[PDB]
Amino acid sequence: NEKISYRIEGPFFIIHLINPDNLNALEGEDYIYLGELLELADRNRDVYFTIIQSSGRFFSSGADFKETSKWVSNFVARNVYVTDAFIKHSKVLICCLNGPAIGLSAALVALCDIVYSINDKVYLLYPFANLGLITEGGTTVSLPLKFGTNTTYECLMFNKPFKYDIMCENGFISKNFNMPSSNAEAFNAKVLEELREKVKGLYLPSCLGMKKLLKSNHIDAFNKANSVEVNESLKYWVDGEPLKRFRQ
Amino acid sequence: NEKISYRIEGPFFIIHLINPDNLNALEGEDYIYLGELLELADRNRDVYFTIIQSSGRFFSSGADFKETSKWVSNFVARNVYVTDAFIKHSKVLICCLNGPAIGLSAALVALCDIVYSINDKVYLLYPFANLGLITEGGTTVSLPLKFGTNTTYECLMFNKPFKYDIMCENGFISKNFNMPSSNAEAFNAKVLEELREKVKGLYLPSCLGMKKLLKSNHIDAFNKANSVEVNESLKYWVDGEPLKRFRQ
Amino acid sequence: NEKISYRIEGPFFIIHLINPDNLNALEGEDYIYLGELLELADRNRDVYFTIIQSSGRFFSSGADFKETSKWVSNFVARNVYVTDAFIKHSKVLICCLNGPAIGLSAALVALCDIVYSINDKVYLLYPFANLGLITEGGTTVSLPLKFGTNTTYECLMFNKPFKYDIMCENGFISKNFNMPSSNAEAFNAKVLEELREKVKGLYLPSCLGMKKLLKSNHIDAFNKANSVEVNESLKYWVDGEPLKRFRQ
Amino acid sequence: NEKISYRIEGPFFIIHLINPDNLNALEGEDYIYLGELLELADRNRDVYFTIIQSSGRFFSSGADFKETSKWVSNFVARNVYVTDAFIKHSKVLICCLNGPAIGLSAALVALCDIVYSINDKVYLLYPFANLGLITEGGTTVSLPLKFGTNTTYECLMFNKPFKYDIMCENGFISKNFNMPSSNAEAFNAKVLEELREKVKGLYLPSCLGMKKLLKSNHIDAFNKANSVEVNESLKYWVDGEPLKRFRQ
Amino acid sequence: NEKISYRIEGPFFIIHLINPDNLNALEGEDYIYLGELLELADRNRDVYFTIIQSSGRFFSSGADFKETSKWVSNFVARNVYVTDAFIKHSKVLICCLNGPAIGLSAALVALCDIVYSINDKVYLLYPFANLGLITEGGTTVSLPLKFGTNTTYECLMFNKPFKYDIMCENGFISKNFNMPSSNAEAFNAKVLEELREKVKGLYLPSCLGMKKLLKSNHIDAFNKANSVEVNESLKYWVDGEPLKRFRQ
Amino acid sequence: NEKISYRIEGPFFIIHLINPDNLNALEGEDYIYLGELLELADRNRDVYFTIIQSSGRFFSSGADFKETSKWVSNFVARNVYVTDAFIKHSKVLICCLNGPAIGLSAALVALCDIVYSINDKVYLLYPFANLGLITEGGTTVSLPLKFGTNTTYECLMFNKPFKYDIMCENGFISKNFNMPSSNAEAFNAKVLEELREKVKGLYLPSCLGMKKLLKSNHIDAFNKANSVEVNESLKYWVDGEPLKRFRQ
Repeated sequence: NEKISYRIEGPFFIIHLINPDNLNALEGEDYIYLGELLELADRNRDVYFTIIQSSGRFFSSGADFKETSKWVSNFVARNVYVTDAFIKHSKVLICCLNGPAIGLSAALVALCDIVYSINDKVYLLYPFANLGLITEGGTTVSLPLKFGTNTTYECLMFNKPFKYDIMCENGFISKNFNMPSSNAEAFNAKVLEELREKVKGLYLPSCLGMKKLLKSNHIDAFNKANSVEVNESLKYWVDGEPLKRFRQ
Repeated sequence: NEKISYRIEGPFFIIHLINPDNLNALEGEDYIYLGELLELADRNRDVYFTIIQSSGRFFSSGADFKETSKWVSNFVARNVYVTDAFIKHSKVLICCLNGPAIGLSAALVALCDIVYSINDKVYLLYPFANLGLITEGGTTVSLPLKFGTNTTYECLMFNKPFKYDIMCENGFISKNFNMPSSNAEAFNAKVLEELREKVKGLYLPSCLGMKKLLKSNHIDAFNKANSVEVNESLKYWVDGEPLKRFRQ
Repeated sequence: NEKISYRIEGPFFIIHLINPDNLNALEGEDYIYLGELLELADRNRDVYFTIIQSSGRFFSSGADFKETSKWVSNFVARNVYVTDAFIKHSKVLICCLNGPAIGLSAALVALCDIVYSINDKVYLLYPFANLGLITEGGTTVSLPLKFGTNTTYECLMFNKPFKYDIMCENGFISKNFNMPSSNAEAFNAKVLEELREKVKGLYLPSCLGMKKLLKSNHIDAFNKANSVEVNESLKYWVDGEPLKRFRQ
Repeated sequence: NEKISYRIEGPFFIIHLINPDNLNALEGEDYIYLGELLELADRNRDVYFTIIQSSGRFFSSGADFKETSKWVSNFVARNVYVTDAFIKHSKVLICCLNGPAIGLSAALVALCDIVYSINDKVYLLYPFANLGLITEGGTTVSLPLKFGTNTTYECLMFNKPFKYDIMCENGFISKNFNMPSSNAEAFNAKVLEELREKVKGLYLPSCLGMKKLLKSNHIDAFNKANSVEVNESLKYWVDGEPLKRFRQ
Repeated sequence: NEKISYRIEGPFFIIHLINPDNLNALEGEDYIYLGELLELADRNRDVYFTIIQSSGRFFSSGADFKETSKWVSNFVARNVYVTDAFIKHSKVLICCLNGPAIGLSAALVALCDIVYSINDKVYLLYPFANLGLITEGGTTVSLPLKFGTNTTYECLMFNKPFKYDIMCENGFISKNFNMPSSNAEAFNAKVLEELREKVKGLYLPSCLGMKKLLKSNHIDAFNKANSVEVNESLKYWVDGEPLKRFRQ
Repeated sequence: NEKISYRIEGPFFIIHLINPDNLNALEGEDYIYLGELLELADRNRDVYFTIIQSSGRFFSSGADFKETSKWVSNFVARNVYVTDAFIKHSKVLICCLNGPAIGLSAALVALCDIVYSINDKVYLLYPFANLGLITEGGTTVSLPLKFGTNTTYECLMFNKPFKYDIMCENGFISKNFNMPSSNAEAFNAKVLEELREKVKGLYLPSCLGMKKLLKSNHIDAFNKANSVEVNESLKYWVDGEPLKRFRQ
């Protein structure tokens, strides 16, 4: 994979989206590859934190679109697989949001444990109602969990973004670094610099043990949502609305 | 019914409380009639949104009070029936709060998916402790859900209002229109004007499909709360405190 | 017990931590004694509210540390017993936070129904990662419940405090009294003065009936967390990290 | 109460239905009194077993029937109260079935932990379909639990008895004493004689501790069934079929 | 449809498999049609019982088998749809087993409320292990429910039939009519004759109300099993074993 | 380990208790070793079935008994560990019961998927009430599951065996081989001979996939029971009754 790299640095397994010209739009194979990277981090006994970083002005613009058209099975299969990988990951997942995230990639940002923002222009957009689709990526559970049920209905029902002010009002962002959007590279490195200082002295297996207990609060709900989001969308695909709108 | 009207406008089924002289206080039969209206909206395949609007300076002052006194069975039966109608409604429920809401009618505002406020003087009051009663209308679940558990205890235990500032601090209000309280009529129409613009372009069945999945997060808890609130209150009624206080 | 007193005043059972020179650090026996006091309040049919108050500049600095070293069984047994007492208490629990609370005593502050703060310097610290331990005191559930899941991960994973600003942003504090930290005594009395005015007129059994229904939302999760936090920590103790760090 | 006596004998609290001329038919007040007896046994720290015994040829023929007709509230309230008493009882409940049991009293036989039969003519009958009613006494859960789901549908749907052969095929009866039906008195005493021999040597608190864990398998289902059976029947009563049939 | 007829007779909606030459083997469209018939019975306010009857010596031999081979999606979609129809049916489902039932059709026999057998040669066979498949039709839940967990493992793991003796030992069969296998027609009519006599006198809405409460014991488990059986099989199909074995 | 051997034969991982002179009584270390063997079988991708076989006239007489007396922690820790290993095992567990099994080893027989008996003299005994203890090994759930709730109370409350006739009446035994008790060796080999014939032709991964779905019916209940049995017993140990009785 050329759009995504990774490396390990002490207890940190770092994943980097490096396709800024295309606003880190991702195809099915990029979402599989992201899931396999989380599997590799999850099985590395030296890794304690899995940091997701991107590049350019967008974190990611979401799915990249270019009866063989039954090609929606590999689409649906790639969404489930990468969602399930984020849900079950046992290492502390940290998103460095260097700009907006849209669709599935915004769904994965909502599954990370901790989120840092480059500046106040970040936003998350879930345009399901505009694509003739329904919740995906576990957002049925993660959005009301992290932004509250009334705010989630306003955004999802009317295809409106979860903006910075909403994200701060809910504690979704742990720290805003207030850096220009023209340098994700420097924001990425300053998050890693603060992280290296904050882990000093700590017993790192305690982070994983607390995460394991923390995750048991909503883990069944998340696995259930992953399966019913997919079950429920099938008729939307059979009707064909998404296909038309996806041709746009 | 003379206190409540309704009409349909494209995908919007609009319900209007139109008894401003009495601060849209409602009797048992008005709460049944409200439940039947939601049933009619729920079965209309053209309706996607059910908008609740009122009139005057109050959204509603709550229940209107004027062994045949075993008249508390029709009271308890009307609360359950209208709560159950809000809980199971499948269309997007939107409250236009044109002023304060008290009691059962404040419980129903907390069951809507989205809430807009006329101005910063709105408040929700649940004076159960002052009437010798306990939670009703599903507020056992909806209040800690939408306002947080510590804030819910402060308000409920001490008969204190959930005011505007608390509502905004929790994202309970999606938009404050900042209009005078002397014209609910203009606020009602401006909410409908914004709604007509926000649905343009959207695939409306996607709104209902996301709501169906969203509602499965807490639907069992809500149905359970509706039944145990009623079970639990019966001894309060047998003791007779509410009867005395309701005579006041 | 010399470090903790109690008294009853109308419907209020008042518990007072009175060891300000040692920052109300508590040993195992002080945590048992606190649990027994809650049992006494819980069985007193005249008590409706259980108020916890402290003294000095700290609410409490947490556990006081001075194969008989299998002394961690009485440690683990005292944490479970006092957590279980806070979880199942049927009277309205109110914490008067006169300064910071750390560890188990910060876990118990998060189990109270209502919390008042002396001033904006209060904070809650859970330094599990720094002691080679994991969540305790039901904080697996109470922290994400009251502060949100992303904020809880930032604080717990990196041994960072839940400060005043975070507490207000989540409605954790019902009222800040903005008094100097040199007089907890006057803050304690002004909370009791406001409480005596707010209960006037109310039907006090309604407070307990609403609390009983309110508590059934998360009571199983809390009991489960109390048991799995303890189950899960045992290997941390068998490995011996906490023992070393506790020697510091 | 003249129809029911009780006594304590070592670890055994013995309850005896002593109205053989009327086939131990019970009224609402007899079912309350039975519930209060179980409360007395449950709070006696010397009792470990609660033995229910009757007299004559029937264990019990069920409910004794002789807008004040809203007399069905005390009916429904007495069924719930005595069912809830059997469900939550913490001592080992043992039924000595000296003949057939019908209706609510057959529902209570199905809530005992252990059942002995006088001879092969015993049967349990639940004639809900013949009275225009639905399951009661927790039989929604206890019948499929103890007799299997297909057999429960045959009996309940067609108002057919659960006979001895069905009871033995499911292990419902621990021992048949094969005594004439003209002497319940001797069967009652021989059950007590065997019981006194079987408890010898045993650690009696172990019986209660195993029962507490055993009961947590279905206790929520039983409490839920008690509440929804009652909720669901209300419309049957509002329609008036049972009233007519109960006049027969 | 030529392989399946139906008719209504008082409160009985009768469905009849009438393809004895082919041992009432069914294709996908026959399983859809069976589901639609149950929908028609379920919405008929005069029907209280839905009786399933067949013809000839077999009740049914199961699925009839004669990248377009992605034809397994319509296969999987037809199994889910007809299972879901049996699970949610609100009328009393009664199977008249006139001979053996194999596969999906044996799964549907295990979802009926009541089962009558023509004679002791009936058996149910679930040859999942022999087709490279896993449980289907809700048999993950219905088999351990109705035959016990150890017996279910013996049969399923080793592709062995649930025979008559096993069915009687578990109360799966309510009545064996002991008629020759050369006349299903007479057995069908004698079941209907007994049914007409057993409903006399009964309040038929009481049958449906008891079924509604009875079904809430395992309805979530059944819906869950229907969805995870399908989710889990997909990799068996991707591997291709079933395809090979289905070519046999 | 000298008391237990194992070997692999095609898809069968065979475990053999080979201490007939001591009636295959087991110590803590033998129960750990049994758990580790199940781990080895569980991770072997060639094994599909885990067969447990013993020797002599008893399958096993249970635990072998010969403040350091706080030796009950290693006792309790060994019971949990080996129970958890049986609960989570993913391969088909088959017990060859060559005679009676008592205590923990009888608890493990009740956790196997399939059980074969040498002859009609086998029995299972759980003498918790006679040792001043409570349910262990997951028997809180497995006994009512496999023998029914009333029969379980008779046996457990009165320290009476689950005998062959009770085992057959519940389908607990899939096949009785009716061989003398003086040759377990020949019974062991004839079970393996039948097993080798029954797996022929089958798709072996289908056995594991059906087991995975089958086990999700009660797996949470089993894990919960393992943890609360242990939590609940601790006070029995603190009181000291078991210690006294274990000295006997």
